[PDB]
Amino acid sequence: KILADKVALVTGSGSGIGLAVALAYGKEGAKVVISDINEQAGNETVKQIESLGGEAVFFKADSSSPADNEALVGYAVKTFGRLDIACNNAGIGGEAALTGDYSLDGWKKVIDINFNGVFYGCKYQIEAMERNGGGVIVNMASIHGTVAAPMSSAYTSAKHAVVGLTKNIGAEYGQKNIRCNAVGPGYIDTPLLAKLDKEHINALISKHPIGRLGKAEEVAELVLFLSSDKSSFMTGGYYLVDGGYTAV
Amino acid sequence: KILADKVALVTGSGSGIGLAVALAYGKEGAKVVISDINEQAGNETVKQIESLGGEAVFFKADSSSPADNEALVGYAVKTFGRLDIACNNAGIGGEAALTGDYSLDGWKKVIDINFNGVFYGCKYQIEAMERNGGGVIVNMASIHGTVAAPMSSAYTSAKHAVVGLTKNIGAEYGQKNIRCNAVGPGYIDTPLDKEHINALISKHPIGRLGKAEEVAELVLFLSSDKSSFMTGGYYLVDGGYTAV
Amino acid sequence: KILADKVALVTGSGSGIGLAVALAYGKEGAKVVISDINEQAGNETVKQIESLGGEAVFFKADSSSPADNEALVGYAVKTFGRLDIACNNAGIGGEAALTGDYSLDGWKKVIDINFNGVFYGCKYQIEAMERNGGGVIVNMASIHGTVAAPMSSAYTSAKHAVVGLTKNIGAEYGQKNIRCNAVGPGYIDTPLLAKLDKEHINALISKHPIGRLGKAEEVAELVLFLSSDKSSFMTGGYYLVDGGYTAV
Amino acid sequence: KILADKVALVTGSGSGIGLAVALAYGKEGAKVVISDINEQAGNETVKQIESLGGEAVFFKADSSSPADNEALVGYAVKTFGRLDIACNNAGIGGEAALTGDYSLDGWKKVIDINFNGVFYGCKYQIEAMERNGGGVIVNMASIHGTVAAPMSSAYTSAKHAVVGLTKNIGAEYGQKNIRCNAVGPGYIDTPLDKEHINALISKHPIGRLGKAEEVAELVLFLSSDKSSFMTGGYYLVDGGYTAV
Repeated sequence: KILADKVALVTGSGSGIGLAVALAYGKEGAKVVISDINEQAGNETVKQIESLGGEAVFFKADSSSPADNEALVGYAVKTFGRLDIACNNAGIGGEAALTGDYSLDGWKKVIDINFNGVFYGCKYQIEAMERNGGGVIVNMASIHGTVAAPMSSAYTSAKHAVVGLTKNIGAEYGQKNIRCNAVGPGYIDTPLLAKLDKEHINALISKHPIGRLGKAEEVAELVLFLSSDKSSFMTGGYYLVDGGYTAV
Repeated sequence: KILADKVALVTGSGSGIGLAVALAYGKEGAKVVISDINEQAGNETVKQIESLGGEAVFFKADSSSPADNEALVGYAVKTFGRLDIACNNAGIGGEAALTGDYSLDGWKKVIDINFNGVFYGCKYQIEAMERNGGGVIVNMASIHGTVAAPMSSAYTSAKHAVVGLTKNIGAEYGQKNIRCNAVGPGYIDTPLDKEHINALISKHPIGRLGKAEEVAELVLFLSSDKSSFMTGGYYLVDGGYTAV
Repeated sequence: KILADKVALVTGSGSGIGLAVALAYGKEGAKVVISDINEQAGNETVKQIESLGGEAVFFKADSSSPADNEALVGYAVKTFGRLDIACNNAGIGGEAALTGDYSLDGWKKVIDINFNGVFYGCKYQIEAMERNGGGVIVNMASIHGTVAAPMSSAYTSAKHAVVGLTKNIGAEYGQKNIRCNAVGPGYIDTPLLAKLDKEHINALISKHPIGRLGKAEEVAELVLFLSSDKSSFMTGGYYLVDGGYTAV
Repeated sequence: KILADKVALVTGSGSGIGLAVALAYGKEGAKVVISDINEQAGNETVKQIESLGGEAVFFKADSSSPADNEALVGYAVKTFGRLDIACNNAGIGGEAALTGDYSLDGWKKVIDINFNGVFYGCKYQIEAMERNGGGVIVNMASIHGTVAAPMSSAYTSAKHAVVGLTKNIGAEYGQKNIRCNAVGPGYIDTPLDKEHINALISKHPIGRLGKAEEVAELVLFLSSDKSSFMTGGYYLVDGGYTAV
């Protein structure tokens, strides 16, 4: 079990990628701290991890709140005694509008969850990791941390910002045994995306050279790698899992 | 004069790069709206432009405020009839602290000015430009839109965001005649350990810091018709800093 | 005239981008050395520059030959006394085939012209520039120095290589007053492209957010900027002129 | 074992990263074809894999030669029936010289091995993989696939080319079940001024050189089914070198 004896935190873990990451961490022997805004979805992730022989607890948190982030890390350390791994995954897509039409409130919402909340998580995670000898952070970015998503300027700007924060943490903590890397998924099959029409879906698929959407499990494999000791010389990096989207 | 009859706005144009940009715009025939949080500096830029025979007005604004950004553009269009060019330059360096030690208030201040404020500027600039058949935006980013600045995580994060916003605007408004590009300066001579200065210079293969005027030349090019096929791009002016 | 008293060299200047660059240099008061494989096309560029009040000479060269590159630079220095500016523009598109199907001879041809020939030009240009106090090189890359061109692996690989060579020269000669930058055009209207069918052309246009192909003149503006003293703090850089192609 | 029953080739697997990759492949159940210009080193890798209970054969090849690359793949398919995985690792550092001083022969040698030879490998690997329903390629690039290495222009140019080739293969064969990704190592401990060594280490924020085994772990991941949605990508393993 590649994460035996480690304590890992996953934000936004009630569904999608966050769920798959939590399951992967659980399967590899980490004690997992699940966090999400939705308690029923969070408790379900815990049940699923336990049913597969893992260990997990849930802590409700608004990832945009500094205080909630601090309390989440505090809860992990109280419950399991340390924090080794954090996957900063909580994120929203935001409204769709051209930049000039983008609402002020809708902008703020996306920036506060997708970017400021990642910083607040990192800040308090770092504090715990420095106390317990170091640790590993995986920030969830997106293809849109390097290429535009028309009608989604806030999302693109926020995910770019997560890449910059990542480089900064990796550079600053290189000799303090904290590694930090960012993952950039392409479009991944969600229920949301089933809600999208079928012409929008085919248009999305056409933009992936591999000729399909990704699965949450495939993103979680790369997160697991970057969370483990296998990636010991990797820090400050951005790693695409996009089916070739950004290669063209 | 390559910007003759164009109306141009520059935020944070009381000093440094923003001043150099405003002087470049003024010298090439634009009507220039100067904005800065500091009235004395801003008024001084106007005078220097006027002294060279250009046209310029000052409007005091806090670039972190949506309302001030909207009022700045509104003032440009009221004063001169239209908005053709905008350079989003206003920004702060912020506190120096490791990410884990970065204060909550200091983080918010840097993000609000350097990230959110550029968006608020772009938003209202775009709105005005679309009324007049289009325009050109230059966002001021930094080398730290692509590489780390240890002790300045908020600045680095915000400058990365500016690059992303730029890509989005350029991609979205390609067929609506609004171009948007970002400039990435290296370290520029502005008014500090000798050892710190020498460490900075050692990181620039060209072997010296840049001058504000050298940054402004690229901004000017990107603001003119000469750059007509360039949009959504990030353009370094860094003495080789990011090449190594 | 922003290039008054400068001596500039443009390879592949008999047509397209190379032609537009030569005209721009000529208009801005440079003494221009035109080089191309085709002498009628080269002499025509000279005539055009002269007709607009400029000064120019032609020297036939195979840009893939080290000896021809050395002789070209030698001719510039003999004719006009120095070399200040070089635009390395000679290039072929190559055959279209998947990588696994790409011919060995067709690979070699594209690598030798588009990449090795750029190095041979740079080498001999640098030698002259160091003698006359420094200089400025513009290497012509392409969008395909950063993103894939399916069916054109040799072209993509070569243009990537030109970007790396550029960074290397800029880094090495930073304190020796030689600047080197690369330009990355998107798809530009040529006669070739008129030869392409109309569905291929529309497909190309759809990949440019600006919603048209570029013009050779628009590429030449950026080359002119990067050749001039206006770009004095820019070196080792790659600068896109692609209508937004690489932004998405 | 995550590569059980897979057939894998590694060029330049007599030493350094290539050896570490071959050992990783062997330990995870692959049948491994070792290739190197040096028979003694290559045969030694085979023995170390065998000693661990893996399966491996050696084939001597000059990675700059199209014919040798074709014969290496042909040997893998003849020996084991198929080719599933290839790691293109063989490369040289080349002469140390400023671009303007770089010898014509030394330039050609580096480009032929580090650029052309990777293509010749990929070409024949692709051909074999398509016969057996697909496969996975990992090209070994370097940090110098994105940033300069002063005095090593040929190496930097070639490593950039490898990144480009990788993007192309990944984009072209997306629906043909061939994935291709590139790995970008920082400086790795291999058998030289102390001052030169300390200068190298100072350029890695992690504060040390990497180990070959740490590079091989990323290659292994990218060669396995775990990386099933990853293609056309460039993946750094650099202790933060390119982050600053």
